[PDB]
Amino acid sequence: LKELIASNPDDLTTELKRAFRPLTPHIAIDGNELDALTILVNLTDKAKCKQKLRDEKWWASCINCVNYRQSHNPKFPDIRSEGVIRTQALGELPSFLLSSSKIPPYHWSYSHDSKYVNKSAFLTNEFCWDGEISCLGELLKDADHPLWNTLKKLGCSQKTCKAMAKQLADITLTTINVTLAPNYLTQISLPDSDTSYISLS
RNA sequence: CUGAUAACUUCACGGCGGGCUUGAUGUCCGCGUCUACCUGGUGAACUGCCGAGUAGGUAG
Repeated sequence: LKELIASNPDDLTTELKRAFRPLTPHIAIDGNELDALTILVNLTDKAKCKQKLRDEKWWASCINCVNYRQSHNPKFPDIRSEGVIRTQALGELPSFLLSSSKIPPYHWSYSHDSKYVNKSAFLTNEFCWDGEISCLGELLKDADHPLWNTLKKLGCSQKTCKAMAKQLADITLTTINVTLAPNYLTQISLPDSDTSYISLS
């Protein structure tokens, strides 16, 4: 919760880059808003000056990263492991069993390949607009949404590139897609009673 | 029916040079240890003989 206090203490550039990457406490983009959304649209290459990253087929590489957001990481710890898993805990746990039902689930991150790491900006970072701690890509998938005339603060995005952001991101955030063969996933089997056995990965 | 099933981290190596802990010093004064104590071998292994013999031998 260090939004403008951490914006200009005159340290260095990458204080913000350490602050959006989800291994840190969040910030809350409420007061100074257009100067922060010009950062995430400029975190793709590795303000308002290094443009032509706005209203092009840039969005074709920008839309492909929202499918791969990975609640759970199927590549841990072996590298070659294809899979997409995004589902919460499915139930509840008692008082003395620590798991990820006991902490809230808001640090999910792109894990597909090497090239699209920087181009997975602008829709996979989390910025706490006024209430909700929320991302940027699970918000711009509807029409009647604020901080979207601030997309028109930049006089570049025509309202036919708005017409794709209407209907591209429609139903995505519940899937599980792993195929057990041929794959490098681990799996075991355990008894559920003295009659059958349940496999689990 | 085990975060399941399989798995060689390896090769080479100079820590070295030099060096003054010193000067001075009063532990002293006094002092009652004492009283009382059963160790218990019955008669029991006795008497000659040779040799000058507190040595040596020898009898039943």
